[PDB]
Amino acid sequence: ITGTSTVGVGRGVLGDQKNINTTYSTYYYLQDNTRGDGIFTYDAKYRTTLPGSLWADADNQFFASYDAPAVDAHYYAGVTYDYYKNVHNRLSYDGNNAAIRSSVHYSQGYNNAFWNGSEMVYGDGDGQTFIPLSGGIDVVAHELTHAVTDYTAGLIYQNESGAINEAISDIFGTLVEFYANKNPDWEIGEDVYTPGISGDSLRSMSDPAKYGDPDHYSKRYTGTQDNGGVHINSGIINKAAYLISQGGTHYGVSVVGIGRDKLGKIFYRALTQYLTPTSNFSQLRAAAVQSATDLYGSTSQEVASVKQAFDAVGVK
Ligand SMILES: [Ca+2]
Ligand SMILES: [Ca+2]
Ligand SMILES: [Ca+2]
Ligand SMILES: [Ca+2]
Ligand SMILES: [Zn+2]
Repeated sequence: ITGTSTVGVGRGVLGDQKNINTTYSTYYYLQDNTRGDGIFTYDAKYRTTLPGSLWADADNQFFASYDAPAVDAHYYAGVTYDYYKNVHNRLSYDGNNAAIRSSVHYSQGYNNAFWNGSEMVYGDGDGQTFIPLSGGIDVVAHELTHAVTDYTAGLIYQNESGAINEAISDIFGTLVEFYANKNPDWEIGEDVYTPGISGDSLRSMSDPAKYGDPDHYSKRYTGTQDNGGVHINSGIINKAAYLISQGGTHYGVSVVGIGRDKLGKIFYRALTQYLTPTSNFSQLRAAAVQSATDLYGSTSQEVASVKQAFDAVGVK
C-alpha cells in the first residue's frame, strides 16, 4: 500500500510489548517499509486461502489477543532480515531485497508453520500441543531459512539433501535466537510448544536422541515416512553443528568448539557457495571443510574442529 511509514505498538504471543513498523493509509497496515522492499503481514482469518488480507488496524495499537500472532510474525521477520543483512551481508531471502510476506491465523487449530514457496504461513496451534507458532523466533527464522536455501543451494527436500535442508534451518534459526539474545538455547520451538510442560521442545540439537532423533550416521533412518526422514536424520547434522560450535566428546571423539559466529560463517559459506540440490552428508562435510579452509586456512583449528565434528557423527 502507498502511504507513510509509522510506528505502532503492540504485544506479542508471550505478552511482551514491542514497537512495529507500520504504514498509514486510512488504516494502519502491518507493512514495514524500513527493510528492503518491505515486510507485509496478512490475516488468513482461520481459512487456508493465501495470503488473505494485509493486516489493517484502526489505531496503530496491537494489544488484542487476536493481534498477538501478527505482531510476532511481523517483528521476528524484521529480526531475521537484520540477522542476514548485518551478519551475512544478505539482503532478504533472494539476496535482492525481495518482499517478505507472512500470513497468520491459518486454518483452525493448525499446529504448524511453513514456507510455501512464496511466503510464510503460521497456524495458531490447538492451545495444547502449540500456542501460535510465530511466538518462537527460532520457528520464524527456521522457516525463513528455507526461503534462503531455496534461492541458494536448492537442496531437494528428500532423503539426505532434505535432512541437510532441515538441519540448515535448525542451525540458522538457533543462531537467530542467539542474535536476538532472549533466553537462547539449542532446542527448537520451546517457546511455543506445550504451554503445560516446562523445558520440552520439538527437537534438540545438543542432544537429538532426547526426542528420538539419531545423533550418529550408523543410526540413520532409512524408511520412507517424513520424506525419508528429513526431520529425523537432520539430528546427525544438528549434533555436528552443535559440536563445531560448543565442543565436546561424542562417542569417544573429542571436538574443540569454535563458537557460534564461526559456525554461522562456515555453514553460510557452504550453503551459498558449495552445496547443490542433490548434496548428501559426505558432500556436506567436504563443503564445510572447504568453507573453513577459505575462511581460516587449511592448517586452522577451525578446519580441524569441522573434521572432528563430522567424525564424531560418523560422516566421512
Ligand atoms: Ca488496534
Ligand atoms: Ca529459547
Ligand atoms: Ca530455541
Ligand atoms: Ca512446553
Ligand atoms: Zn523445516
